[PDB]
Amino acid sequence: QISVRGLAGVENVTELKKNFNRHLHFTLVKDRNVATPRDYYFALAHTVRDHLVGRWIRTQQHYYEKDPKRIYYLSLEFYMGRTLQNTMVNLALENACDEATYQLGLDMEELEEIEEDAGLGNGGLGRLAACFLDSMATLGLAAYGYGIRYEFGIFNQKICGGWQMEEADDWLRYGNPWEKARPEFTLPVHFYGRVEHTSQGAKWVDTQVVLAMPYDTPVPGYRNNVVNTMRLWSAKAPNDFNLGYIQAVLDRNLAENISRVLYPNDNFFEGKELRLKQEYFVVAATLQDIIRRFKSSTNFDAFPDKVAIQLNDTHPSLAIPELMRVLVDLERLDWDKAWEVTVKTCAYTNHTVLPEALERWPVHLLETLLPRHLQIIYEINQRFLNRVAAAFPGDVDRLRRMSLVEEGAVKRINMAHLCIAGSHAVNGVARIHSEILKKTIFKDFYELEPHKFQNKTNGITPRRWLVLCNPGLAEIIAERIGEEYISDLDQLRKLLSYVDDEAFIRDVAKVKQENKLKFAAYLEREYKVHINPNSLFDVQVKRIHEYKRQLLNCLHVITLYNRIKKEPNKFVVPRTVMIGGKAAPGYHMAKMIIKLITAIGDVVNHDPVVGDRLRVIFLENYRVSLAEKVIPAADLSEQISTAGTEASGTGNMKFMLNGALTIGTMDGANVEMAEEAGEENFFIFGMRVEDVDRLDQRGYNAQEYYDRIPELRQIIEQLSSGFFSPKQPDLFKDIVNMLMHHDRFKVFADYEEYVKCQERVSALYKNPREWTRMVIRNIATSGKFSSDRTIAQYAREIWGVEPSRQRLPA
Amino acid sequence: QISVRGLAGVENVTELKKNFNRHLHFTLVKDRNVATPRDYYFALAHTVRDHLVGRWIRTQQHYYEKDPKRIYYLSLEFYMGRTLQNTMVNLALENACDEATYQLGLDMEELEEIEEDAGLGNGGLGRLAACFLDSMATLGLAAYGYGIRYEFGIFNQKICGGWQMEEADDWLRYGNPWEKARPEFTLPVHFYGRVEHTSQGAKWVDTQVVLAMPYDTPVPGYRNNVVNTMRLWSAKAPNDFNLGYIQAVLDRNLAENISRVLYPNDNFFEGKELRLKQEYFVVAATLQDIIRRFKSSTNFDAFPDKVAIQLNDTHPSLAIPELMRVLVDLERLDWDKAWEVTVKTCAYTNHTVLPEALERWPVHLLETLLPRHLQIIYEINQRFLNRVAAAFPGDVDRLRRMSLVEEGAVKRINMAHLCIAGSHAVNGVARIHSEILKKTIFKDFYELEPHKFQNKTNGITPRRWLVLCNPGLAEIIAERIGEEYISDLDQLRKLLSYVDDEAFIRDVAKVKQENKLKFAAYLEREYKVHINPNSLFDVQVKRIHEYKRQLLNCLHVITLYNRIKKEPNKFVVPRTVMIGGKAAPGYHMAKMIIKLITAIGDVVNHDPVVGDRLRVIFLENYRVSLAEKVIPAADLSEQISTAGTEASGTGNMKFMLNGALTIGTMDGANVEMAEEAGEENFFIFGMRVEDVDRLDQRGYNAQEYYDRIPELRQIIEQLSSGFFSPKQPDLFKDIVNMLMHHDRFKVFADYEEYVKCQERVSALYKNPREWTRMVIRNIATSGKFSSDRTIAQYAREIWGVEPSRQRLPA
Ligand SMILES: O=C(O)C[C@H](OC(=O)/C=C/c1ccc(O)cc1)[C@@H](OC(=O)/C=C/c1ccc(O)cc1)C(=O)O
Ligand SMILES: O=C(O)C[C@H](OC(=O)/C=C/c1ccc(O)cc1)[C@@H](OC(=O)/C=C/c1ccc(O)cc1)C(=O)O
Repeated sequence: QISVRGLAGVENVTELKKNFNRHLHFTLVKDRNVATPRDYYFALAHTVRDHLVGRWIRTQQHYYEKDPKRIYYLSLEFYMGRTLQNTMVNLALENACDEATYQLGLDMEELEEIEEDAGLGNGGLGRLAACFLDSMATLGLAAYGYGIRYEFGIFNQKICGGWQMEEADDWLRYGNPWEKARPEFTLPVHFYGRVEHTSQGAKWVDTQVVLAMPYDTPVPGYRNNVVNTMRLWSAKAPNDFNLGYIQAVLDRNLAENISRVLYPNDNFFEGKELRLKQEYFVVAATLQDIIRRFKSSTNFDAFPDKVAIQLNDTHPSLAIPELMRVLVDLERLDWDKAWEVTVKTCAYTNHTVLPEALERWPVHLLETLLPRHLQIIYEINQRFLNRVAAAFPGDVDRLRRMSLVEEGAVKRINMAHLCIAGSHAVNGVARIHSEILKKTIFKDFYELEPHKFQNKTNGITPRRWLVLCNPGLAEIIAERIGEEYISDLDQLRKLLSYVDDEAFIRDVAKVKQENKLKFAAYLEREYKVHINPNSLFDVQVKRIHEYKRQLLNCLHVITLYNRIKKEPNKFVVPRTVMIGGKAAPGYHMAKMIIKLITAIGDVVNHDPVVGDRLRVIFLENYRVSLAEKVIPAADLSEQISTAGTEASGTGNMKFMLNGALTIGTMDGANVEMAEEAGEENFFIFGMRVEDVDRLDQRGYNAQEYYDRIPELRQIIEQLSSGFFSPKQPDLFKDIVNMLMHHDRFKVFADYEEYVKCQERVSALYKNPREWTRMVIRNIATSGKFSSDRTIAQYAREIWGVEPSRQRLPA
Repeated sequence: QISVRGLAGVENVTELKKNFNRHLHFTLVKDRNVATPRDYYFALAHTVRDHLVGRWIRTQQHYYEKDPKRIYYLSLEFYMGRTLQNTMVNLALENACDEATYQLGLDMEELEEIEEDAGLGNGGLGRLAACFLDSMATLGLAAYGYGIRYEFGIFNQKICGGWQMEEADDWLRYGNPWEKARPEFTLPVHFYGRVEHTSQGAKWVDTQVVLAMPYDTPVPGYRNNVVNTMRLWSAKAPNDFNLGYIQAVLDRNLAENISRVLYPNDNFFEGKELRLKQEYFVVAATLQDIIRRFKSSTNFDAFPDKVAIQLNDTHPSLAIPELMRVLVDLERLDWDKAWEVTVKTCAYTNHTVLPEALERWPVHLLETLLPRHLQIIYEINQRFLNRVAAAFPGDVDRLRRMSLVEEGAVKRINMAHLCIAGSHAVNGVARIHSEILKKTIFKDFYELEPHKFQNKTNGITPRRWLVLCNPGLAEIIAERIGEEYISDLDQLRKLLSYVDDEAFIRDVAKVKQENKLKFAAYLEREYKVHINPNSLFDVQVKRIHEYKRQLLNCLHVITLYNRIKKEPNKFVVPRTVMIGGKAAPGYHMAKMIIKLITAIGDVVNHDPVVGDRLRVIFLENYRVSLAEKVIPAADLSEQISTAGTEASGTGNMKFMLNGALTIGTMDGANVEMAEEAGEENFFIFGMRVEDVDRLDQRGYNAQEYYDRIPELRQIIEQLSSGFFSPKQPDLFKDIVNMLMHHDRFKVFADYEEYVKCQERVSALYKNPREWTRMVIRNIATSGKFSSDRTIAQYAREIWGVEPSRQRLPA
C-alpha cells in the first residue's frame, strides 16, 4: 500500500504464506477449521521470527570474530511494548506480511492487537532503555541490554467508579515467542552469609545461593541486518534448596520471588529488602556473564578496552563494589589496580534531582544481605574522602557532604555518591538538568572532578515513534525528501522548504485528521465513549505525579467549564481534553488526582449547555501500545512540570515528531525543543528555574494567589463545597489542603500565565493553515531528538567506540 | 540395523536430516559450531514431533466427525518416563532417525539420555495409567488421560553416606517440547465459600476461585496413525487475586501451589488439605471439560452413552458428588435422574487392601473446603443406607459398617464406600485381589450388589517393556514368528515349539548376556561400581515398603555371606544382588531399610574372602528410565511380598517378558503368572493367604522362629551387636525391635522356605541350557499380561465399547 513499508514481491509473499501455514499446522497444531485469532497471531509471529534468527546467529558470529569493545547497558527496566510490528518495520517485511495475510483472508492489524505489551518498565527511564537498544543496533554497536525477566510487569490499570484499580500483568500467560531460554549460562548469585579473613584476603562464606537463568530476546537494527541481544535474568532455586519435604519444595517460591514483579514506582525510592535483592541479583549475574565472555575472547589491564558498563540510574549501582569484590577477592588484583579498572569501565546516568527518588540504603540492610559489599563501600569511602581532604584541606563540612555514608537516626549509603566516585563519566539527560547537577546537588563532586561531568540530551527512536505508529506521516515526508531520514532524522530540516507549499500543508493536516478519526473510533469500540473529531485534541499522557502537575491541567479544564456556564452562547474553540497515566499503588495523592479527573468528567461530559464544546476523558491503562495510538492523534502536547523538576522528558519529543504543538514550561528538554524550533513556534509559559528559586527564598504563599485571582477562588470553593462530589462533599479536602498549605510544586504560581497561554493556543487553532505551518516547523526541527544522535554521543564521548551505518550481509 | 526398528529408506533419511538442520537453525538458533548435546536432543525431539502432530490433528478430527463414546481415565498420577524413543517406536521411525543422526555425526542413544523423565507418579498405580494410555491408542479407543501437570514430580533420590537424600525433580527446567498449552480451555475451580438455599435449589457462594489451564500431550498408538490426548491441568491465580500491591502479587503462589508438587507416598494415605485441594482441582476442571465437549457434540439421558469415567483408585472419588452437584445445582435435573446418570457413567478401580492406604477424609476438612460436596455426600449416604435397611431389615451393624460416614473421635468420610455406591462397576487388579475384595473388606457391598464386582488383571505395554527396552530380544523373536505379536502378545505361545531348538536357546542366552554386559558397563560409567557380568543378576526393584519385604531379601543376603565365611573354599554360584527403590520422605522405617542395604554392601563388597562371589548394590534413583535398563539385564526377579498384600504387581510382568525367572510368593498377579507358565517353571515359596490367616488367628510370635533357627539367630545378633554398623552399634535397633515384636508382615515366617527356594535357583543356574529352557517357557506364556488384553476387557465389560486394530490413513 504505502512506500516506506517496503516491497511486496511475488516470491516473498508466496514464501511468507507457506511458512505461515507450516507454523499453523506444525508449530500450533491447528488448521483453518479450529484456529483462534490468537493462533493466527502466533503463526505470524513465528513466521517473522524465522527471518530474525538467521541474522541473529550471524551477528553474534560477526562480534565473536571481530572481537569489538562490548557495551553493557544495565537497567532494572526495559519498557519494550509490542515486538511484532517493530520487527517487520526493521526487516522491511511489513507490506509483504500485509499482502500475505490478506491473501489468507486475515487482517494483520487485528492480529497485531493480540500481542501483549512487554511492560517491564514504569515510564521515561524504562522507555529510554528500549529506544537505546533500537538505536545501538541501528548504529552497529556490539551492545547488550541486561535486566530482569519480571513475571509481572507494570500493573494493568482499571478505572472503577472513577478510582484506579490494579491487576496483575500476567504478560507470559500465553507464552513469549520472541525469547530464548539459555540454561547453559545459568549462574549462582549469593546472599546473606558472613566475611572470613584469611592469609590470602577475605572470603564470603555461609551464603544462600539463588540461580540466575538468562532469557535472550533479539534486538533488530533498522534494515542493516544487525540483530543485538537483550539478556534478562530469571530467579531459580537450586534443587537441594531447603533439602518436611512438601514444605521445602513449596518454599522454593521464596528464592524465586526475586524476579516475580516490577516495583511500580516512578521517580520514588522505596527501601524494601526485596528491591535490594533485585538490584544485586541483576548486577551479580550480569558481571559474572560479562567476565566469562571477556575470558572466552587473565589480563585485566585491557578489560576497559573491551568492556563498557552503563548504569541506568543508581538502580544497578552495586556493579561498582561487585566488580571490586570479583577483582580483589577472586582474581587477586591489588586494590589500586582493581579500582583503576572499575572507574574506567563504569559510567553513570542520572535521571532526576527529586530528593524522594534518590536511593539511600540503610546500612543495617546491606550489613545483613551483603556484608562484603558494605566493607568494600566503607573502603571506597575512606580512600575517596582522603582525596577530598587533600584537595580542600580543613573543609570539614565538605567531607560530611561528600561522604557515601550518611549519618543520622539510621546510617544510610548514598548510592548516587557511590556512582560518581566509581565512574569515569556522569551525565544528565538534558542541558538544563546537567547544569543543575553541576550547580546544586553534585556541586562538590564537580569541583573535585570537573572532567567527569557531561550532558547527553535524551532522544526517542524514529522507527517506533514515527514509521511504526504514524505510517501516514512518514509516507508524505518520504514523498518529498526520500527515506534516508528514518536513520538520519536531521534530514527533516529539508521540510522547511515546504512550509509555504500548499500541497504539503494540505497533506500534513490530512494525515492528522485521519489519525484523529481513527483514534475517535478506537475510543467508541474499546471503551464506548463519544468524542468530536473536529475539536482540538488536548493531551497529557505520562505517569501521575505532583511534579508533572496534572492538577494544573485540571484547573484550566474547570476554568473553561465555568467560563462556558457564565457565557453559554459565546463561541469557544471546542476541545477534547485527554489525560492518562498510572499512579503508583501506594501514592495516595496521585490516586486522588485520577479520581478528581474522572469527577470533573462526570460533571462536564453530561452538562447539556456545554454540548460537544468540551469533553474530559481519562485514558485508561496508559502504556506503550496506547501511546502509539494517542500520540499521532494529538494536536496539543501538555508538558507543564514546574521548572527544574522534569530532568528531560521524552513524551514531549514523541508529540513533536508526530505533528502536535507544545504548551509547556522551560523545563527539561522543552528548553532544547523550543531552541531547535524557535520560541515563536512553541507555547511557553510560567516561571523559569530562576523564578522558582526567587519564590522559594521569599516563601511560597498560595493564599496570595487565591486572594487576588477571583476565577481561581471560585474553583477552590467548588472543590471544597462538593460541586464535583455531591454525595461526598469533603472528598477532595486533601487536594485543597495540599494546594493551599503544602504545595511543593507551586501550582497556583503558574495558573494565570497558563490560562492566558492556553487562550493563544485556541486563537491559533481557529486558523488551520497557520496552525499547520507552525506544526511543519516543529516536525522539521525535531531531528536532534532522535536517540541515534544520543547514542552516537554516548559512543564517542563515553564508551570510546565509533558507530557504523554499514550493513551486514543478509 | 535390526528389523523391528523399521525401514531406513533414502527418501526418509534425507528428509529427516534436513528437518533436523531446520530445527537446529530456526527453532534452537544454533549452528554446528555452538550447539550443545542438549541442543541436538531438542532438534531431534522437534523433528520427531513434526511427524506426530499431523496424525494428532486428524485423529481429533476423526473423533469429532464420528462422535464415538469417549473414555475418560481420571488419575492423580501418570508415570510416563521418556517420550522420544517411545514416539519413534510407535511411528516406525527409529532406524530412519538412527541412520539420519549417524550421517550427521551424532549418536542417537547419547541424545536419548538427555531427556528428563516425566516422573509424575509414585510406582505401580501411576505406571499402570501410562501403560493404559498406550494400549487405548493402540486399540483405537477415543480415550483421554486427565491429571495434574505437577511442576515437580517424584523426587530425585541421592544416596549420601548410605542414607536417602531427596532433591526437587525440576523436570520442566529446560522445557517440554511434547506439551501444548491450551489457554482457550482455561476453567474456574471453586474452593471454600458457603451454601445458600433459595426457591430454586442450593447455590454455592462466596468462593475462592483458582483457574485450571490445560496442557495437552500426544499419546501415539502402535503404527496405526492414532494419536490420543493426555490433558494435564495447571493451577493459575486470577489476575485480580488479592487485588499492599507487591504482597498481593507474591501471594498468587498460594493458589498456584495446588499443582506444584506430587505427594511422594506410595500406598499410604496422608490427610493433608493441599492433597484434598489437588484431588478436587483435577476433578472439577475435568468434569467441566467433559461436559463442555459433550454439549459441543441438554439431553443428559444419553450422557452415559457418550461418556465413561474411570476412577484410578479413590484419589478422584470427588467426581461422584461433583457430577451430582453440576447435574442437580446447575443443570436442574432432579436427584434420582442425576444419580442414575452418575452411576452409569462412573467406575472404580481399587489398588490395595492395606488399611493405611485407604482414604478417609475428616469431615471438618470437607466442611470448610467443600461445604456443598459434604451435603451431597450426606444425602448419598442417607439414600444408600435406606436401601441397605430394606434389603437386610434389622441388621443394625451392617448399616454402621457400610455407612460412608465413619463415627469416632473425628468423623471421617470413607472414599472407597462413596466410590462403590456411585459406580456401576468396581474392580480389583488381579484375580486373588478381586476375590479378597468380595470376601473381606467389601463383603457387605458385594452381598448388596453382586453384579457390580469384577476382576481386571493388570498388564504392561509390550512396546515400552519389550521393543523399546529390549530390541535384541524382540528381534530374535520376530525372526521366528514375525512382528504381529507386538500388538498381539498371545502369539508368543508359538515360541513353545522352539524350546528344544538349540539355535533359539543359544540366541536367548546370548541376548541376556549382551544385556548384562551393557548394564555392567552402565554401572561403571555413571556410578563407578565394579560387578561380575557372569554372576546371577538377582534383582528387587520397586518402592521401599515393609509389605514388599526388602528385609526378607536382606536376611537371605546375610545368610549367604555367613555361609561363605564359614566355608570359604566351598563353591557357590556367584550373585550380584541389586536392590533399588525410593522411600517416601516421612516413612522412617523405609529409610532405615535403605541404610541397612548399603551397610550390608559396605561389609560384603570389601571382604577379601568373598571375592566376586557376592556383591550387594543399591540402585540409586529407581525410576522408569532405570527400569528400562535394569529389567532386560535381570536373571532373577524378586517378588516376595507377604501373601495377600500386593494387589497385583506389574514389575513382576516386566521381568517375565524380558527373560528373568521369578522367585515369589503366591500373591497378586504372581498366581496368574505361575498358572500361565506352569508352577514347575516358577520358584514359588512361603505361606499362602490361608496360612497367613491361620497364623493371625493363632498369634504371630517371631521369637519362636528366632529360637528354632540358629542361622536366623546369628543374623539378629549380628544386627543388634553392631556388626554392620561398627561406629554406631545400636543403629539398627528399630529394625530388630520391629522384626522381633511388631512385624505386621511376618518376615521370619517365610525365611526358611525362602532360603531353601533360593538354593533351588542357584542349582538351576549351574545348568545354563536348562535355565534358558525354563526362561523360554516364561516368555512364551507372558502374553496374558499385555495391557492390550486388560484394556480390551475394560472396554467390553465396563465401558461398553469395542476396540479396533484398524489403521487411520497416514
Ligand atoms: O552474543 C550473544 O547473543 C550470545 C553469545 O553468542 C555468541 O557469541 C556466538 C558466537 C558464535 C555464533 C555462531 C558461530 O558459528 C560461531 C560463534 C554467547 O556466546 C556463546 O554462546 C558462544 C558459544 C561458542 C563460541 C565459540 C565456540 O568455539 C564454542 C561455543 C554468550 O556469550 O552469551
Ligand atoms: O481431543 C482433543 O485433543 C481436543 C479437542 O480437539 C478437537 O475435537 C478437534 C476437532 C477438530 C480438529 C480439526 C478439524 O479440522 C475439525 C475438528 C478439543 O476440541 C476443540 O478444540 C474443538 C474445536 C472446534 C471444533 C469444531 C469447530 O467447528 C470449531 C472448533 C477439546 O474438546 O478439547
